[PDB]
Amino acid sequence: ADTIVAVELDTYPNTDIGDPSYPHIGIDIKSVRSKKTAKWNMQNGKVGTAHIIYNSVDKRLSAVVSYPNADSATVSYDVDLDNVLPEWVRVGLSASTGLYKETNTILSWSFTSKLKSNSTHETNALHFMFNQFSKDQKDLILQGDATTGTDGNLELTRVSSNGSPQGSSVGRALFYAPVHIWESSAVVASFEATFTFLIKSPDSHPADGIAFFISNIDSSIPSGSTGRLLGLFPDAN
Amino acid sequence: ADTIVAVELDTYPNTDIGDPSYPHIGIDIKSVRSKKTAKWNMQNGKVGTAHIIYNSVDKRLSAVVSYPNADSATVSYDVDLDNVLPEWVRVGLSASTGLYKETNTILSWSFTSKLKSNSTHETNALHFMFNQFSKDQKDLILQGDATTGTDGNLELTRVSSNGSPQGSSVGRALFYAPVHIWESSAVVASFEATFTFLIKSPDSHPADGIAFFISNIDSSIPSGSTGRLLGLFPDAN
Amino acid sequence: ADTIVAVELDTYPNTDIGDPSYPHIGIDIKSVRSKKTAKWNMQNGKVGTAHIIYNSVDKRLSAVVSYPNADSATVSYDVDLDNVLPEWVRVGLSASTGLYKETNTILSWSFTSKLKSNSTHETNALHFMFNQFSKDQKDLILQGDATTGTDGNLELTRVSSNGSPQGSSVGRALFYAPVHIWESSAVVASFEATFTFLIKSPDSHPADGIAFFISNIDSSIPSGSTGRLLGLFPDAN
Amino acid sequence: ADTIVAVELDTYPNTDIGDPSYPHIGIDIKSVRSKKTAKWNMQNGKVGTAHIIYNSVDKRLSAVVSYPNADSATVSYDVDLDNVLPEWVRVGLSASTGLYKETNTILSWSFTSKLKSNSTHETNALHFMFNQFSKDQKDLILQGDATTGTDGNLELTRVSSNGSPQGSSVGRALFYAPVHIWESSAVVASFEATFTFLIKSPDSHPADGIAFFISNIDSSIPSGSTGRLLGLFPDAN
Ligand SMILES: [Ca+2]
Ligand SMILES: [Ca+2]
Ligand SMILES: [Ca+2]
Ligand SMILES: [Ca+2]
Ligand SMILES: [Mn+2]
Ligand SMILES: [Mn+2]
Ligand SMILES: [Mn+2]
Ligand SMILES: [Mn+2]
Repeated sequence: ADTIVAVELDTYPNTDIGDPSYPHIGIDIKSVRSKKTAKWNMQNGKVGTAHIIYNSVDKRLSAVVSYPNADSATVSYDVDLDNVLPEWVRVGLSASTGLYKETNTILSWSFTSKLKSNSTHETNALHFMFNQFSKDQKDLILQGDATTGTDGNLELTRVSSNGSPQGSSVGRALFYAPVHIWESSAVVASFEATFTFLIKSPDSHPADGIAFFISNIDSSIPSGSTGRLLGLFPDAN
Repeated sequence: ADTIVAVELDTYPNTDIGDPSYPHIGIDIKSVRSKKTAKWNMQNGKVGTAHIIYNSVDKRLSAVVSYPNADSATVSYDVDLDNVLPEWVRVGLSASTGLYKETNTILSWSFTSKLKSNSTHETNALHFMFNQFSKDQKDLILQGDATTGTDGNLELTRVSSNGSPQGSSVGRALFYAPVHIWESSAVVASFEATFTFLIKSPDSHPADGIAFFISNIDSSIPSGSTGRLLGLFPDAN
Repeated sequence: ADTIVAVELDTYPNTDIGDPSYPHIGIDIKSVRSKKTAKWNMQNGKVGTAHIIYNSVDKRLSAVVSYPNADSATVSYDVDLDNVLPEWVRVGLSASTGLYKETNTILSWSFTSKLKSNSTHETNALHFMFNQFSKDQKDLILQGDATTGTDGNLELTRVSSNGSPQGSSVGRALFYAPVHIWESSAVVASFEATFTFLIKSPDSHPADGIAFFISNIDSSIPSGSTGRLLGLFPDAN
Repeated sequence: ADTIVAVELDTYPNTDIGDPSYPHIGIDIKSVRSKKTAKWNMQNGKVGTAHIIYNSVDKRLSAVVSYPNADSATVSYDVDLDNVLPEWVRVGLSASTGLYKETNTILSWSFTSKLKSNSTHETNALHFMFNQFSKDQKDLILQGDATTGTDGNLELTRVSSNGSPQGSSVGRALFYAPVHIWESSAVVASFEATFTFLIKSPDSHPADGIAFFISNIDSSIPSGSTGRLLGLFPDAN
């Protein structure tokens, strides 16, 4: 099985796998049963923004989510990612629906990783920024039901020709290049990610959510990971 | 009196003001008596690099210092800088000598500050990078004995025409623009700084050190702040 | 008199000073009588974006302006800016109204300048990005009628309490730090700027326009530079 | 055959394929017979730096090369790259030796590409920076004799265990992700690259050179492209 670290924007409360009884933001370390959660006042049909930050000095994975005109939600968890993830990873976005559903539309995604060595300075970095997505977006690896180019956006889960979200859908987008998150000479390693999203549903109960994740380079959607598993995990262990 | 937050590279042990009995890196919050220190294996005559990082989510000020071919030293301290510093600050480098002495030569200095609001994204930033310093470096405010342009470098303390460091010297360089470190709409604020330095002395006992600092915009060198006070503090309280 | 280089977004045709008979984008080198113009299909009440680029190898000042859902306009002019401007400059935005009027609202402004020397690499840079403007925006020098903080924006010219633009107004905003655009060791120097603007008027004939400019560090609004002079020039020579 | 655009640092004069009678920098558009050259005072055994710049407004490919303590060389050529290259490309470094030889050592490589659309702003970008290269550098595609990790560097051509360069060698390194250089909504597209290199030879006549290139995504070393063909072209047409 893959190795996954993720920040989840979890729209549906599954209380038997430890979700709180409300939409929430969570930090997931090798399990869908988040290590830490915070209440998230999710707004159906509004564009929101998520930010994720980490560095190897402090060893704290943190995230913040907001909408215009609204207060933010934040969550943090102390974890040494070099003890969880391999030295080379891929980074991605994932989303799912089940019997309950929503659009999982990404309007923008940026990421920056840096490795500073002890050689005079000495800086190594990767940065990408998407503010549109075209039909043939060659620097993304699309998995499952994910598509690019409809209204210039990344649709992680299936949307009907009329714009209605579909149930029982899972999809992911991974950046094409592998990312180097640990190196033996690094004195500080850091990453930051931001994405803007639009979660809409005809229903009072949207599901299931969107996640930013970091994985082994060869990660793939686990079998049966629709719905509450967010396209990330094979089971709820 | 000014308000100062600093990371010190302290080359001389002053044990009556709480220094450990060796060169050390420290976090200074409104006092020269560091809140946290770590041992620093300072190398006379070699170029080193320091990195300083902070964000408002985690509220942890961290620093790392290294030389080529050597292990690093690191220190961290939990502190909410919005409860210490004003909303607008200046950022700078400071150094001093006393009866013991050293060169306090800066070969490069970079800084990045970011304020992310809840408006769609919404990013505000300041970045500067110096890899040389000319004679008339109009975007630096020089204080005390600091000069620019000798061999293209920033000499924080006085150096004789022959290159010998002088005693009883203090000097600082502040970036010209004020820096916005808190704003009411920000959901995450962060800063990072890096500088490369060359501390050389003819003597077995160099003094006194170099610091990266953040201050009120109108900060000036305190009277009598040569030597152990690092150009930062009026007394050792 | 100041030395000015500017890219104008000129909303009102003043045919006796060489304007074409339509709104236009122009390159202004020490005169309001542009060296080069292109037709600009200005849209009253819509948010547009302008981009300005230059480097010292090619010695070509270029600009592009667009709106969502619309084609762009572009203009270029061959000019060695080191023969026009001093080594240190300030950068700014300017706008004016006369007997005809418009709002001259800035929603965002970014700028990046780089100087690459022949020392191993060797990079020097300044970058700033504003996506909001607060009441007391200490890193901007405001001149004339310019204000910050109304709806989080920079209003270059006066707007009544009800939001109606006023006539006979001029205002500018300059970044606080001086900018180094030439240095003797530089092998390549470049700059880029972007700003987003909202020009609205109750009238079929808006005036007078918005400009991005580069000037001597001590530049000030010339006497009598309302209206067709764009807050930039003392006369129409 | 591949499609190649390159900036060559050509160390050996092959006068029957149009080289000048001295080491030179050149712009190569689909042929090893440069469209434009400039004299290059190459220094055996010293670390140099090359810079390459282009944007779609000006349609001018420019390059500058220098050493510390020395004047620069520059070359430019007017060319619309959207009429030469496909919309998606890979970027790389190439080098070769023949019967004459040299080390073709890369100490650092950075690249930035940007696509600005007409949507509010709207920025898309890719950036990478290498200041070291490890043994298993997963974000590089190595071709031919290229290796990474010896003394932390990228050795484009073969070097014996004792450090002597070998003859009859060719090697390339391409960044792993495809790069988007044209898009239908872009109003400005640009790229910049920088690399630092060390060309050393025991011989009074080093050969053959190093190039930065942009190619179709599936580019490979052409058969027989050692020596004067620089690992880029199948023949000297
Ligand atoms: Ca759930
Ligand atoms: Ca001390
Ligand atoms: Ca006019
Ligand atoms: Ca040749
Ligand atoms: Mn959950
Ligand atoms: Mn101390
Ligand atoms: Mn005009
Ligand atoms: Mn040639």
